[PDB]
Amino acid sequence: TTQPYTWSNVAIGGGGFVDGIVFNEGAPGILYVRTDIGGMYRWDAANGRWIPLLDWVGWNNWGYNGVVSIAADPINTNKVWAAVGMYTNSWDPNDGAILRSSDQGATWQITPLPFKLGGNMPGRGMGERLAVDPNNDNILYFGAPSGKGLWRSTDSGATWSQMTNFPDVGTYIANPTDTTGYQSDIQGVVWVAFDKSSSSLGQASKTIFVGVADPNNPVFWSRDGGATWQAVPGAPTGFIPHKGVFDPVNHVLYIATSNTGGPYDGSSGDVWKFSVTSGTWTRISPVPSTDTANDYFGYSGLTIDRQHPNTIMVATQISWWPDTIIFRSTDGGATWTRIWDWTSYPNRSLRYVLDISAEPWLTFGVQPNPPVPSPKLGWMDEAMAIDPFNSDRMLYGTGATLYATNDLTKWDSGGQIHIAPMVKGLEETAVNDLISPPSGAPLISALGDLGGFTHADVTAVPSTIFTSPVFTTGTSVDYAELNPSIIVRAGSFDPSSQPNDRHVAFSTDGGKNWFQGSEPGGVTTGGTVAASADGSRFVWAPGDPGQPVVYAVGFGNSWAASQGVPANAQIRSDRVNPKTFYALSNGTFYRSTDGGVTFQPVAAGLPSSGAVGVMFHAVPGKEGDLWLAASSGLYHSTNGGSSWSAITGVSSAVNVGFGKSAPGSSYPAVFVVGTIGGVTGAYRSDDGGTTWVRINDDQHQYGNWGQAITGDPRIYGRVYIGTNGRGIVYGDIAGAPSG
Ligand SMILES: [K+]
Ligand SMILES: [K+]
Ligand SMILES: [K+]
Ligand code: NA
Ligand code: NA
Ligand code: NA
Ligand code: NA
Ligand code: NA
Ligand code: NA
Repeated sequence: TTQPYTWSNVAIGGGGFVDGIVFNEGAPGILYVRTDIGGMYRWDAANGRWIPLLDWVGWNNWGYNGVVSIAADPINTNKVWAAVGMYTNSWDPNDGAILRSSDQGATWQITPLPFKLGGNMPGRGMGERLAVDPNNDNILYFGAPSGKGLWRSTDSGATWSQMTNFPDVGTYIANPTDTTGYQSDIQGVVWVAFDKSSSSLGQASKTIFVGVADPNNPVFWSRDGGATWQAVPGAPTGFIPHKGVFDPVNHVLYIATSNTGGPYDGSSGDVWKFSVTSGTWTRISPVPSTDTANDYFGYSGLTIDRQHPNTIMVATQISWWPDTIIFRSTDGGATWTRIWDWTSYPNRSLRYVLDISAEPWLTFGVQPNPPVPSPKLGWMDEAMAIDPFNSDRMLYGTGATLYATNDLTKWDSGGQIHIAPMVKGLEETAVNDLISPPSGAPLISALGDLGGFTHADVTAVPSTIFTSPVFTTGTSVDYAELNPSIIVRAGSFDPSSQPNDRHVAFSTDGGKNWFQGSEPGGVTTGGTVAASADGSRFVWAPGDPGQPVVYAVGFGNSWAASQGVPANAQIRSDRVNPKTFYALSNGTFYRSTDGGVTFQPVAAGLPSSGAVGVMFHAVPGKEGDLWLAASSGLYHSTNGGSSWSAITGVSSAVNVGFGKSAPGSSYPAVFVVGTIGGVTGAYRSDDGGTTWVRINDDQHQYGNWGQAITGDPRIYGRVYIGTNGRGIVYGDIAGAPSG
């Protein structure tokens, strides 16, 4: 049974790291971006929006939203490829793949690779790893991580094998002692740049450069179309090349280097040019690494203006304070100017005007504090690209958004360029928790990096992230079910930089304004929080490992330890009885009936394994009525957790929530991301779990989604589902069910 639905994103706009930008060099108006956890997009200029291309990716192949590299075919501009896969350690159970499309990513074919890829690993801002030969589109190269070396396809990306003659698989490892495998992987072969001049169309390009993450040997080349390879003689040492771009008009290679792989660091590095004709390397760094006093950054975001290839740009990788710097040269690197300069301290002259009218929350809840701007130009600007058909258009990514200008050449004439977010249709947040209260705002969200929002209108970008306090990352939100103006949120931030602020905070006006009391010592992460049905008391399991579960009678006025419940348990409140709280920890279920003061175990040997951890939740209006989502099934208790029953027909559930009952039912509608009849997706039941209807489809899957889910108690059929890198999606009924 299926039901047609309409799916949309809650309006936020960007919110994550956009770590590559690829224009097609073959025809105008063809532009793609990649993200680390949130797929890739194509720019739709007619409608002024980004179109997501990988939302067909689901739970079975969820790593494919980790986009390692994009190549765009300049001979047949309908063609585009992507390298995909998210981690190279145990955290992604699947190998990566090369995806190919002949309709600009509307549809794709998949070739899995025999090894994992690192879309969300260290070094992900380096690239592009994947490249198409601009003289023969049958031929592609891919620089692989993990010591897999350099790969090639000679059938336009359908099949791949290793170039076993390539002499250096990479040596650089960010932290070889990391036993999780996250920092300890070889970063590998990091970009391929063709010399289009080195052949005529219809014949493979003979001269190929390859960037390698090996500070002693950062660049290799071939002159015979890959039959033989050598280190480019005289290549500079000591740094990893984030970027390599060839200019076949003047016959030079440009590289931008840093002492780390990025994307969060980089404290020294250089920009160099290599002349094919003379063999001469020329250092062209705006601030050279040999100027140890002043060079506090490496370099990345390397781009050439293809209409005027003496024009090149680069960005600091990385300058945290006072802001990033973006540099421009209109003479091949001989001289540079910058996007801002010191005048006399803390004053600066700016070559730009930054307008965040469409994305006002980008101040991150903080006023400008000279010399520090708010909003900032950016940070983690590994990606930057001038449009190869329009010198005035340039984009650059940051850790939180994508910025663009359409008047770039005003820079050269002594004016200010105009920069603004370019994120319509691009939603890249990672969602930890969601509530839809029965009065006030429709939706309050707990998000990675932004903290979260009170969303007055899910179609309108909010004005501000949560403030007083600002959270770096929101982990949990709740409301008092019978006093729904009372809201509680918990979250994560470094205490040393916010000592007046707390990791748990409150509102009595439905999330419009917040306030805070106290907290236990040593809290840095949010964990889970639960509000009593009357809003008079709260039970909180702070996030740091081993923090005792605590309760407050009041708004965090003061906290005392809850007896009988393990640190870091998942805490929920009953939606009816203001003195009843529940917890789940390592297969044991606990209940308190004295408002969180004491808990006792009431069931055990329960599910502890789930795709987003085991989730459970209490039902509005039904005392003691609990639903629990786990890898082995969806389970239901009607006696406060003392006993549980499998819901027949659901083989697995990621998460469960509730919304407004159907006409003629007095039970809330139940929504799950789960598996029914061998099909994983979103489902709603209007009769208390007896029957289920599928409410999404195979084009609307969103990968590892379901960390958060809630229905809307004011809108029958409406569901809000958190994703991990595609923001908050929501669904409405758009038709009658099939049966
Ligand atoms: K949107
Ligand atoms: K040039
Ligand atoms: K609700
Ligand atoms: Na990220
Ligand atoms: Na490895
Ligand atoms: Na730095
Ligand atoms: Na256990
Ligand atoms: Na236990
Ligand atoms: Na009803």
